Amino acid sequence: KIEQPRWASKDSAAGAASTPDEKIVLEFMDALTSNDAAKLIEYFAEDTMYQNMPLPPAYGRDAVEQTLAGLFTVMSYDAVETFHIGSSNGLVYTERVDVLRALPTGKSYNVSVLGVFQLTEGKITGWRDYFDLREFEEAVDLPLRG
Amino acid sequence: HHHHHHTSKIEQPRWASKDSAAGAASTPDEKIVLEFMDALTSNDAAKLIEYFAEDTMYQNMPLPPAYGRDAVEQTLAGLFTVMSYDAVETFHIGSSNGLVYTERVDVLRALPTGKSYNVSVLGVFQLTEGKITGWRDYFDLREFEEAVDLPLRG
Ligand SMILES: [K+]
Ligand SMILES: [K+]
Ligand code: NI
Ligand code: NI
Repeated sequence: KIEQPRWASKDSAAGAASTPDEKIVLEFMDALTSNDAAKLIEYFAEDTMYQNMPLPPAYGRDAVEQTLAGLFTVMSYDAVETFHIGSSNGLVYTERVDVLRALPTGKSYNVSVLGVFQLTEGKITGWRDYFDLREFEEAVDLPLRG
Repeated sequence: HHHHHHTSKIEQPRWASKDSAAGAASTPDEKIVLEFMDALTSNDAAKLIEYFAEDTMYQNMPLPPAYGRDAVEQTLAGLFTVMSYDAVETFHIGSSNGLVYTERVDVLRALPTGKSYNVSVLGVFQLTEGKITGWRDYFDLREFEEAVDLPLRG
């Protein structure tokens, strides 16, 4: 389960994809729990990028896929609850909670995230997740930045 | 007391759609937010809280939320005690369903240390009747703290 924060909009539509791009992203999200870089990479354009901002950016489609793969080595998504999704000028935004589990220790933690996606022809030409890395490491005892 | 350590210039990221347009206010609420951003460099909580509704909240997600206008101002004012906005740059602004989104860079100075850092922020704003009923900034707190030696957590 994921209880929904008091501050989450009570507009019934703020959770639902409103546009094509948004449907995609929501699906991509749904596909994240596959924990499969090779599968996930599909949503991406050739000319793309990716970054969990506390960590370094990955440019180009195969870097992106490779970063994904390496992450999936120590951790796995158990759940993605997306509270708000919105869009303007070709970028899509998601406020969600990712339930991530750390493979080495088995502990999981509910990470508060706000991501931006850049799409071009339904192709993810960009993906950037903003969150606090430290409280995650501390929770599941899995360091990722020295 | 330490001298003021060298502000770092704001870089246009490889991914920041030049374009912009994409960084311009396309809607009324957006123009409001863009204006609120402008106000932040005033480092004046009194100026800022007048953008808020009574039913409102404020949270830097690595830090505790403030609910209610009264708690919001205490938070804002408290931050301005140890910290100061030198600049804010918004690459991407957008909006749907009553929420505005800003992908921006915050240039902050730690008052006690004189040191400066550029925080990569993605923040979301909820508005109502033209007033901020919610404000949440997402970023990594540790990389900021270490950069300028201002531990804030707890
Ligand atoms: K929506
Ligand atoms: K815009
Ligand atoms: Ni000292
Ligand atoms: Ni000094």
